[PDB]
Amino acid sequence: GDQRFGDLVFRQLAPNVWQHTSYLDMPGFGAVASNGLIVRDGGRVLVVDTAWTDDQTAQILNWIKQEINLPVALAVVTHAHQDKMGGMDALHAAGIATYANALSNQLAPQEGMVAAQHSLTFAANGWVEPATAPNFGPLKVFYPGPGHTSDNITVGIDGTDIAFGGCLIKDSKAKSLGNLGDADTEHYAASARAFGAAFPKASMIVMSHSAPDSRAAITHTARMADKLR
Ligand SMILES: C[C@@H](O)[C@@H](C(=O)O)[C@H]1C[C@H](SCCNC=N)C(C(=O)O)=N1
Ligand SMILES: [Zn+2]
Ligand SMILES: [Zn+2]
Repeated sequence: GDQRFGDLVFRQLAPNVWQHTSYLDMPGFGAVASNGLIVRDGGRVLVVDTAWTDDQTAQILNWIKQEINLPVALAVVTHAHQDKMGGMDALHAAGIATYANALSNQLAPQEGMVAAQHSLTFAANGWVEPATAPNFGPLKVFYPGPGHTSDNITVGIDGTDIAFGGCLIKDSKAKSLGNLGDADTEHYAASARAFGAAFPKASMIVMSHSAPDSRAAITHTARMADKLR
C-alpha cells in the first residue's frame, strides 16, 4: 500500500497516521531512504521530520494538500541532521511553525541546517516541558538521552499503537547502528531502553531508515548498543 507522489513514498499506518519517505543519492553508496510521520489531529495536520531537501519537503506539503486537505499546524524535527532537518526552509516558506530540541537548534548552524522557529526543553525524566510544546495534540515528545546524537528526540502518537524512534532505533534485522560519527556509545543502550519504557503501549515502532517494526527493534537496538560500551 505504498503510494508514490513525485519522488516520495507515502504509506498509511493508521486511520490518522501516515509515513513519509524521501531519498537522497549519496555518491558511491546509492539512494538512502529516510522516514517521517504525518498525523491528522482533528482539523489540522502535524508533521514529524522534514525530508532530505527543501524541494522534497514541499512535496510532502503538496501530498498533504491533496490527500488530507487540512492545514499543517506545526512540525517537530527530531535532531540536527540532514535527513531530519534538511527541508526546514520549505516549512518556514509555507508559514508552518517548527519545533526542535533547544540543543538541535543550537547545533543546526554548525551542521549546515536551518534552526526551527521554536525550542523544546525537557524535564530530568525526559518528558518535554508542556509549556514548550503547546497544542501538540497527540504528539508526545520524549528525550531519551544521548544515543544516535546528543540531541535526538522521539515521539509517541497518543491514541495509536505508534511511536517514532527516529535514527535512534534500528530494525531487528539491522547489522549495525549506522552512523556513529556523532554518537554517544556509552549511553546509547540506556537511551534506547528509555525510549521503550517511555512508550510501553506502542506496538508499532517507526524509525528513520527501516520499515515499521515491532517492539523487538527497541530491544535489538539496545543489545547491539550494549556491545559498544
Ligand atoms: C546522513 C545522515 O542524515 C545520517 C544520520 O542521521 O546520521 C543518516 C544516514 C544513515 S543511513 C546508514 C544505515 N546503513 C545501513 N546499512 C543514518 C543512520 O544510520 O541512521 N542516518
Ligand atoms: Zn542522524
Ligand atoms: Zn538518519
